[PDB]
Amino acid sequence: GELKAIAQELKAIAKELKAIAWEHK
Amino acid sequence: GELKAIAQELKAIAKELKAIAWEH
Amino acid sequence: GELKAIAQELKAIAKELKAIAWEH
Amino acid sequence: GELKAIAQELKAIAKELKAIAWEHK
Repeated sequence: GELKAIAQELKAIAKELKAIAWEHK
Repeated sequence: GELKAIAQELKAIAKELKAIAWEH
Repeated sequence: GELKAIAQELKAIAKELKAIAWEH
Repeated sequence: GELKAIAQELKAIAKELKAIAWEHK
């Protein structure tokens, strides 16, 4: 449970970092 | 640039944590 | 702003993973 | 071992995100 939830959270963070990278372009 | 590399690393880490979760 | 909030979250996650590592 | 190494890596990532946040200021 916990490690799968953390894994999903890291993917959510990764998606947001790509959004910020684009905003930064 | 670096933010997209960090994002790719975090996706790779997510994959590894799912594997560890099953072990556990 | 958001990058510093994400950094704080990642430090919190790091703390939790250390706890899980001991369990396992 | 592995989860402690990942934890250290997430702290390393967090430090770099703060560096990028500052560069963005």
